Amino acid sequence: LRVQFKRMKAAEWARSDVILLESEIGFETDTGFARAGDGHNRFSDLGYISPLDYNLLTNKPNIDGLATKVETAQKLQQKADKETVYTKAESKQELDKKLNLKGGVMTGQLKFKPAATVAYSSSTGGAVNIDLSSTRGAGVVVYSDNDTSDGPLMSLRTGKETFNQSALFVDYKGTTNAVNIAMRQPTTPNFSSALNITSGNENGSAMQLRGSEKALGTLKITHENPSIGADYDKNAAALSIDIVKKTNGAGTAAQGIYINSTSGTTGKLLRIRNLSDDKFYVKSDGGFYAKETSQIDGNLKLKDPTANDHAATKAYVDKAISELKKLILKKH
Amino acid sequence: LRVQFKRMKAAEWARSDVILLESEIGFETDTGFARAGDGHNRFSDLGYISPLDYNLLTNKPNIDGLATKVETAQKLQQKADKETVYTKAESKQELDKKLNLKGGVMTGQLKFKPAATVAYSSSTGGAVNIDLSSTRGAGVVVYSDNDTSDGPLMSLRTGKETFNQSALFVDYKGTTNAVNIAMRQPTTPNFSSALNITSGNENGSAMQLRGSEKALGTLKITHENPSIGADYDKNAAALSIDIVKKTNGAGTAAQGIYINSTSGTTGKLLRIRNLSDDKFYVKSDGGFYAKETSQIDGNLKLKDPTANDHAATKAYVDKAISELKKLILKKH
Amino acid sequence: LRVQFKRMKAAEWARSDVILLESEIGFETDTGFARAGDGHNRFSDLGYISPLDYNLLTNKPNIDGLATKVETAQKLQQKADKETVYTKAESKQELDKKLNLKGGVMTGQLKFKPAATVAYSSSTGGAVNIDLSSTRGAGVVVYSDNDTSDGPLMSLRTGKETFNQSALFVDYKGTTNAVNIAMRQPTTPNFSSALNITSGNENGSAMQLRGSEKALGTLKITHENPSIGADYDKNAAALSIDIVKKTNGAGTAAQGIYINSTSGTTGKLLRIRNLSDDKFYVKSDGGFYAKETSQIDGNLKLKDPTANDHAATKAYVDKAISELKKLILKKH
Repeated sequence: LRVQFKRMKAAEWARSDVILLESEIGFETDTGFARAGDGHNRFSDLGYISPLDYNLLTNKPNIDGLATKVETAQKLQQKADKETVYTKAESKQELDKKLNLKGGVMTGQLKFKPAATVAYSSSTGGAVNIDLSSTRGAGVVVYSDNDTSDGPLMSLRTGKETFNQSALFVDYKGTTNAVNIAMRQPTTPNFSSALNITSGNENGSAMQLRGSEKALGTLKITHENPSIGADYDKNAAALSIDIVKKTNGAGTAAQGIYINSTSGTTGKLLRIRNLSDDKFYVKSDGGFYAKETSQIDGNLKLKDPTANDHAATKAYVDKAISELKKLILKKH
Repeated sequence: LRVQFKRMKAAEWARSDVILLESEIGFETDTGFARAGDGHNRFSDLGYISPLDYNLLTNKPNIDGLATKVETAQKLQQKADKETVYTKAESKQELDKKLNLKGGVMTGQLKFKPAATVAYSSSTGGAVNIDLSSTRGAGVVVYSDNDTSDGPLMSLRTGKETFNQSALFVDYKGTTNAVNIAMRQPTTPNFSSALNITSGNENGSAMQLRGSEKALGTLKITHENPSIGADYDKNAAALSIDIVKKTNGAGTAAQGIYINSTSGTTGKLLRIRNLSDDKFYVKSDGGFYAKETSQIDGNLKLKDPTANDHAATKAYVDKAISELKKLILKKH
Repeated sequence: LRVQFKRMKAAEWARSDVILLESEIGFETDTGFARAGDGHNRFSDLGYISPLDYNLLTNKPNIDGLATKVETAQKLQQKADKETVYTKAESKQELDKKLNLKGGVMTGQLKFKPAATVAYSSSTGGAVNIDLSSTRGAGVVVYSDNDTSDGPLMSLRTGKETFNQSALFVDYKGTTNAVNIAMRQPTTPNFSSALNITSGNENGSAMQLRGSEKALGTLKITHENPSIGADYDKNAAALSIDIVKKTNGAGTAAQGIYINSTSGTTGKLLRIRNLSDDKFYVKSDGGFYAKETSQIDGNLKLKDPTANDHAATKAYVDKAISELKKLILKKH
């Protein structure tokens, strides 16, 4: 027996009315595939003589080891897109433009414009607040070795005439000078001062000074010859006063020096010395002393003399000449 | 020949003791599948007449093109979770609250509390250090056009009586004024000064001033009539001094003006002029000059005269009256 | 019929020259697989009697639901690597070292070194610019309750003799003092001042002061006894002047006090009072007044008397003695 089977092209089977017997093999000549009958279905409705089931295969791949599009997408969704995020380097880039609290160098203007909680009072107020209580450095060090400039090192301005606080307040406790101004010896000379003050306020002194020294001056001024030449500073003075009219004014009645004791002093009110030797003075009682010959381009009104060293008045000379003239008239 | 094969349900085969001959086909009526004998194994242990091997299939999918769960997880693990990272926008958000070194506007308090390396000495110390050596702007510009306030523009306080540095130090080289205070003409008048100083320190002058002017005053004061009215400032003065007791004190012996030359001057110690014409002065020798008639509500003690323009003493008048009285007594 | 088929090992078939008839089954004894002839091809070139096509399988897996290596890689490439990005925490870390514009505490030096656009002029210049126009706090509050230190609270230095701006400029409008210095009562005494100024500038006054007070002093000084003891301050003075030579200098000709009216004043040029009672004064015309007995350790040159209270000259006494001597010589 060399057995052959009912056979024809797949597509020919497809429209054959032939019913294969149960288990009778039919062969598709162009595919080489077989099918067996079930006694009823036409060929195209039988299945193949052998399994076509993925789950009956051998050497299946590891399908469950594989990532699903869904699962992957869920996981990718938790990750940050490059686009929406700064790189470490772009981060340093930006942070390096920012001032460390630990310190740094400004190259531009630091403006302050306080919104103001209360902005406090005392040693916890101020837009800039510096406490050096645990340290040995300066607070604010401003300097310039530039040749010329358009602005000062520090400027304090108040705009409104009602302004009811100081521009600069110094409350000092310590052992050296509260405020110290050195204007050291020019090479190229200035026609100006270490401290210069102008006030146009007619109801207050330009400068007020109170002290309570045991044995010193409230203000001590010293002039020092700038030269070794004995008489070079001959037009200088420790204190110079001028008394002037207003521009286009009619003149002035202001006094030069006014000295008073509102509570009364027993001290010399004006005392003038050279080489620490009294030369002239006004005693607390307004009497005066002078050490050398003096001159008045005028007369002197004074009281009649009683002591021998008293200056004689004209009245006194005249009466003594007149007494002598009478007494001597003993032509009788 | 229409061939049929030993056949029965799969499950019936499953417990059949029938051994198919080698290559003899047996058919599973309910699955339509065939198996061939090997001459020994029962049906359930033969395999199907045709291959069930994934690797013999055609039109396999691209299994190796597919991502494995493991591989994907490795790669996802290198990526940043959204949660642990700032967005660009949240990054700008935070950086915009930080001060650019290039400049910016503070709206709150900048406190300093130095930890202090040494905090230096000179022009590289200070919590705030400003160098304007290459520029034409001011250093610290503080101003206020507010109507009233609770605090000054600048405040310097030192708390401890041992404190051995200044509150403000000015070391000036230049061609204009080191320190300049303008208190310009009030519309609403203040009863106060451009500069006001009080000291309760009994062992030091409230203010000390040294200069070495060739032809100027160490301190120059000018009073200017505030009015065009010739005599409006009649109670004003360039310099006003008061000398007072302590509250509930017994009084005072302080002098008004004290002038000395510790090294001896040949200059006039006090010189008083009007319209630049000497009117009164005390010479270096304590002698005085006065230009007009003067008055003493008292006597004057002086030396006997020798020149004709010398004031006569009482001694001198008396002796001349007495000499005349003797001489004339030639009643003999 | 129990049918058996031409059969032999796969590998034996592989090199058999046997041509199976069309649809004649041949069996591979070691694999259990069948093939059917096509009437021409050798065994090894027939295919199996049943389909080996992935696309004809049942229970296929969801291959298209699976992620491809390519697709996954594309998506991973848009995500940020952990390595190239800061964590939220590392971000806070860095930002917390930066100064909030809203405020913060510096612990190190803030240097300024302006690059300078123009650095302005007026109330919009300065490396540090503070405007308190809408607020009630101080601007710059510098203080120290430390015991001793190496640096002052504030320091202003200018290096170049050409420097053509001030160290400190105060432009004040308001109702209290522009600048106020309090050096309150020491427990441990300093040998120093509230304000101390030295200038070595021979061409400008160390301090200049101008005011225009209606009824006050341009400078008002008050000395206050520091003790209740009437005469404790007996060596004190409101104003103390010294006039000194240069070290190794030949001496000095500087004046003590110089008073002038460049425009001419009708006021008393020097006026000295005690308990507000005139005691001594120099009138605008250089004449003087004194209230008590005075002394000159010398002579007084003055004009011949004309009134009775005028001091007599020697000339005048002498002429009256001489007139009496003549007149009385009527021995004829």
